[PDB]
Amino acid sequence: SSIGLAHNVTILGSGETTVVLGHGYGTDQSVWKLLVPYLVDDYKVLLYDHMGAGTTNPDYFDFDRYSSLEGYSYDLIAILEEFQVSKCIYVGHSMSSMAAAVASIFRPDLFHKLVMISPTPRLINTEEYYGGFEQKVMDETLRSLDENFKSLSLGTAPLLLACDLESAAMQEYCRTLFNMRPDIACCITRMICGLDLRPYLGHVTVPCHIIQSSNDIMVPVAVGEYLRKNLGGPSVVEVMPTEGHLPHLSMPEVTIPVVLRHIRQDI
Ligand SMILES: [Mg+2]
Ligand SMILES: [Mg+2]
Repeated sequence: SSIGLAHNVTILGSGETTVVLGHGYGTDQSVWKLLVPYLVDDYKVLLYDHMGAGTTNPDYFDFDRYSSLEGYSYDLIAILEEFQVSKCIYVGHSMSSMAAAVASIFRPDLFHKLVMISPTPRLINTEEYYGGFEQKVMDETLRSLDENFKSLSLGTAPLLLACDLESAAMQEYCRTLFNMRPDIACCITRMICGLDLRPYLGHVTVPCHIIQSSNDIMVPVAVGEYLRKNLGGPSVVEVMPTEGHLPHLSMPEVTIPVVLRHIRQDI
């Protein structure tokens, strides 16, 4: 399988229903290592690495394909078809779940529901939409980017994860963050910050479980309610007693039981 190897696909567990696990920026499928053992006896589990992750071949990273989020959506579709999966339960962190939302638009037959950890359709504020970052504030960061990539990559990590440099979560996050090729991570960073999925949320019809931290510098709690009001299908919002943008990594004791509930229960 050329597509399975390029994305380091792993298949665990068994069952009529498949849980697909998609990771966020700067991580890979190993971020799910504490959730997977609670799924394998009741579901088949599919794990894949998004293109551009440190565990994938840099040469495969097409800068135009992955300058728009649906480039990732098409990869997900190709993986699901290759491994004979339909009507899956997709669990995704951050733009991975947004890539699966758009994937569900193209191929509703591939998704039974979406469990979304810290999703946002747009980071930039406008006159009606508070994404958490003013245009001027975001612009004077992206110009920094490759000239000061190390400082931005690591310097924003403690605020993003909301945990210490000595913590295991920060250590594990930086382990995978530091393996990305800088020009790939700048391209992906520039796509996420420039993303505006708001015009298309009404065409997402698959049920969506929106899981949030009560304090996420990247996702204001109102962004979750915005998603819920603008998705075209059913949705539920759960704001966890967590902080940081990667609560499945930094606070698994709270987050994993929440994720399992939304995996097991339908809206
Ligand atoms: Mg071959
Ligand atoms: Mg992300």
